[PDB]
Amino acid sequence: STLQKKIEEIAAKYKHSVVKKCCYDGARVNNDETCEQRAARISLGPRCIKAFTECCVVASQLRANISFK
Repeated sequence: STLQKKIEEIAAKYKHSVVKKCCYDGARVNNDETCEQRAARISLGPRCIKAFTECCVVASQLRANISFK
């Protein structure tokens, strides 16, 4: 367990943490604007932008395809 391995572990935790935040931010309902419009106002990294956009797009499809067995 080198120092390299411990830092790579922390770095991966940071990225996963960022993605998780950006995703659920995009997953929030926003009826006024499209996902592309909302993500255009994000000045953060491309990692955050992709997480935001994908979750925003997917969240919208899930909300429109919700049913009851």
